[PDB]
Amino acid sequence: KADPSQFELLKVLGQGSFGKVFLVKKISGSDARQLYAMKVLKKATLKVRDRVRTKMERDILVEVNHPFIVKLHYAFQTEGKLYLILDFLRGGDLFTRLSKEVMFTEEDVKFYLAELALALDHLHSLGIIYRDLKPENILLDEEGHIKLTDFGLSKCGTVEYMAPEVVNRRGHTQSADWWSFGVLMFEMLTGTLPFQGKDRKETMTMILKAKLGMPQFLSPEAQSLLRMLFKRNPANRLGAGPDGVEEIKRHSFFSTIDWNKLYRREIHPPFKPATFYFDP
Ligand SMILES: CC(C)CCN1c2nc(Nc3cc(F)c(O)c(F)c3)ncc2N(C)C(=O)[C@H]1C
Repeated sequence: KADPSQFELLKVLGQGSFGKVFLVKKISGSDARQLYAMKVLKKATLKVRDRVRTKMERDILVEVNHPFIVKLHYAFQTEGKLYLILDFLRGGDLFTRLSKEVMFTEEDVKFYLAELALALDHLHSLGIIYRDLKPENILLDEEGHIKLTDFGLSKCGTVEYMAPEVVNRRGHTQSADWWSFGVLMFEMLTGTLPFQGKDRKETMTMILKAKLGMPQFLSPEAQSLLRMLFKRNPANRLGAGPDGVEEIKRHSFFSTIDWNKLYRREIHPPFKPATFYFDP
C-alpha cells in the first residue's frame, strides 16, 4: 500500500554511487509527521549484477532488528526507481566527531566499540558481514548512541580497514569484521590508521606483512585487545573462537561495561547532540 506520494520531500541529504538520499516527512497514517531518510535508486544506473545486490540489501534490512542497526520502515518500487525508507539520524557520524576531537579518550572509545560489538554479533548470528566498516558508516542518533548504516551489509572498499584475507581476495568471513573493528579501535585512540603506506599498494602490503608498532600511550588492556584482533590467520583472531563475541565482551578492555545496561541504552553517551535571566 506504501508508495512515493505518501512522503513529503524536505531537503536532499546526499548523493553518490548508491543513489540519492532525501530527508522526508510521512504525510499519511499512524506514523504521519514522522521524519525519515528516503534512499532512492534509479534502475537505469543498476546493471544485471547490481540488481541482485540491491535485492539482497533489502532482504537483509528486513531480517535485521537491533537497536544499533538502522531500521527499514518501508521499501517500494516504481517503473524506474527503488525506494528504501530508513531512520533519520540527527546526531551526526563518528567520522565528523573523530576528525573534530583528533582522538577519543579510552572511556569514549569503550562505549562506541561496545555498542558496535553487539551490532556486529547480531549481523553474524544472521550470516551477515560488514564489507566496509569505517567511521562514515557509523551514525549517531539524537541521544548519542550508534546506528550502523546498511551500505556494508552482505552475506571495492577502503583498503585501510581491510583484513589480510580480504586484501588477498581469499574471502570475507565474520573474522574479517573483527579486524576492521580493531582498525576502528586503533584509529579512534591514536587518531591514526595502524597500516598506512606512501600509497594504496604499500598500505595493502603492510596489512599482509608489516608487524604493528603499538603506540605506548595505549593502556595495557587496549594493547592486548588490538594484538588479539590483528592476527593474520582469521581462525586465530579474537571473536573466531568457541564463544565468539563473548571473547570480545569478556576482554579486560571492556571490564567496566555492563552489557545489559548498554543494550537497553541506560549508559550515558560521550556526546549529546543539539539560561541567563536571574531574579531573587
Ligand atoms: C547520503 C547519505 C550517506 C547521507 C548520510 N547522512 C544521514 N543519513 C541518515 N540516515 C540514513 C541511514 C541509512 F542507513 C542510509 O543508508 C541512509 F541513506 C540514510 N540520517 C541522517 C543523515 N544526515 C543528516 C547526514 O548528514 C548524513 C551523515
